Amino acid sequence: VDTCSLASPASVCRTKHLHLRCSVDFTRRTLTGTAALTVQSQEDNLRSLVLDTKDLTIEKVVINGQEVKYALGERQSYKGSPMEISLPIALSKNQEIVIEISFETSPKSSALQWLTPEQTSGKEHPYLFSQCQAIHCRAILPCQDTPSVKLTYTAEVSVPKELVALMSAIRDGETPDPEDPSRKIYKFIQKVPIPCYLIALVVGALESRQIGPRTLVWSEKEQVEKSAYEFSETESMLKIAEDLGGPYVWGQYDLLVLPPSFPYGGMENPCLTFVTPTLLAGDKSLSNVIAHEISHSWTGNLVTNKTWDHFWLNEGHTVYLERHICGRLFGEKFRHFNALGGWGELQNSVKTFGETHPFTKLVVDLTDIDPDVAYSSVPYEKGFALLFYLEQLLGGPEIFLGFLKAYVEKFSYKSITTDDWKDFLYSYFKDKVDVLNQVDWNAWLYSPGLPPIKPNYDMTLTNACIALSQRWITAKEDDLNSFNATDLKDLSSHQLNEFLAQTLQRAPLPLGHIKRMQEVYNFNAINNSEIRFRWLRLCIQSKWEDAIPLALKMATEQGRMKFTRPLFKDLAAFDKSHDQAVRTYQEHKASMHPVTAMLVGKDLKVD
Ligand SMILES: c1ccc(NCc2cccnc2)cc1
Ligand SMILES: [Yb+3]
Ligand SMILES: [Zn+2]
Repeated sequence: VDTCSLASPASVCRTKHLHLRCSVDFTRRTLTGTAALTVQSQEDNLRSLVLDTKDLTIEKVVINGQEVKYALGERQSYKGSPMEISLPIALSKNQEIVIEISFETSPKSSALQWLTPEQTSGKEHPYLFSQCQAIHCRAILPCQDTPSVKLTYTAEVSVPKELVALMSAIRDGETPDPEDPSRKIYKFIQKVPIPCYLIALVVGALESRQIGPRTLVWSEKEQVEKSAYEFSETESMLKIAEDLGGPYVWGQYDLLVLPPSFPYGGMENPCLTFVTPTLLAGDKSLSNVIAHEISHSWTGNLVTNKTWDHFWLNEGHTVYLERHICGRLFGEKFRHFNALGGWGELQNSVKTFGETHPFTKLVVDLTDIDPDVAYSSVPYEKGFALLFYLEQLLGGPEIFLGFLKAYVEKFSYKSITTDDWKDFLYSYFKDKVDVLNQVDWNAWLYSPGLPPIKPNYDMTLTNACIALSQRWITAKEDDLNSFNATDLKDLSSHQLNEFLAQTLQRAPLPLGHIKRMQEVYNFNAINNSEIRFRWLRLCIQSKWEDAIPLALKMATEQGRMKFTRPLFKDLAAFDKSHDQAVRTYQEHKASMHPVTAMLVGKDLKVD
């Protein structure tokens, strides 16, 4: 039961393939065309079925060359409106038909952001990008919008001829549009079955540069050189991912670097990972996000969660693989450092929600909950903490990586629940079942709050961060002079970040301390987005007015929700910036990403 979808479930029928033929109209901000669904009945005598839709305009539905009857149900908030289609002939079990739906999107499509030329790098052309996860695919095309169904797809996309279209698929050529010579048609094929949340489309003034044997980087011209360098470790990460997970089956691993309003650090669209330009630190320091997106090529895209209640399967195993990639590249002490930081972020998320909040559960119940509202670090870090704890219980990383590989092999091309995972865990480790039975499954999987057991972490790289943070927190006024730029001498960017994270957990600090920190460390000069984010939060929570314009600028000049949401909230909580925060939100709202706009608005208690 997928409680987020209004469509016929996989038990009733299942989409096998989508052929998408559409045209991107920047003047109207609509995508217009046809979705031909090849649908296989799972039932005897099937006479109707139901698809998800959201703010779609349906022109007609055609089966066997003729228009058929359909009806759009009443809108159910964020889930959209169900579309019931009356089949012309009753179908037997396993019979397949093709249903061709003519449709057009709304400019308000929660799947899409339409950018004016002035919102891009080049300032001449507009730009469009999608983001379907979790349940926004229904906002682009009518579909069974549930990850419990996997389909192949092909697409032909007509765009203004000066622009480029890309999708989560292999590029299959380009031509002039025979119906409109100011246009080009780009073609795409995705031969590996995917859940519909992995369908993606970008259209803009895109250039590419090759950075490995199976990876091009795509962006506007002004970001291409910087991106090629930032992500140069991509091939080496892919090789390691393939060693841990099995064959990379998707063909290409390209990267697309989006404009700054892109709402997530990255999105694992198959063949074309989408990433935030806030990763462009200049020193490859935020490359863990690439490792994470690469890892999804196995955990998430090959083995997929059956419903969003089981999202942690996708994320926990991805973070687990991500951290192994980073440990291979930079050493086991480094894996433990990132693991231990992740526990910190989990502490934060639980503290923010409250230790009894249902969204701090590992398996959640999304009945009547917008998935975008529930989204947090919990499934990532609670899921990782579970896997790390099991690793230590069951004999160590080599042993647990054997399990992870066998798990991917077992459930490739399938969608699964937590009980499937747990069942296979018990099967794989059946000689260690007595150890497995010592795990508090109910607490770990189903209870709110921090997990019942914290794993063991190497502290080596973290000690200096904690030590410096403690010096600052325990400092009195007459200790401030002792701080000096040399305190940072032997700290990496990852350590400066962890120092700020540790300090931010005890915020506010006295204003005099924060002013001193700027004096001696000049954190205002650091443009690493993770570091700047935490520093600005520490400044604002410690009531430093000078930081207000800095925080407002970062909150609005990029749109990664990880950064924009807490910055707006912090600025709302500070009396001196509260009205500015609300005003700035109001002014920027119309040009923000629709989901980001909705969430910041809720956070601010606005509109
Ligand atoms: C992208 C956007 C929203 C979601 N939401 C599903 C979800 C959130 C938190 C916990 N469990 C499941 C997932 C991906
Ligand atoms: Yb003193
Ligand atoms: Zn992920």
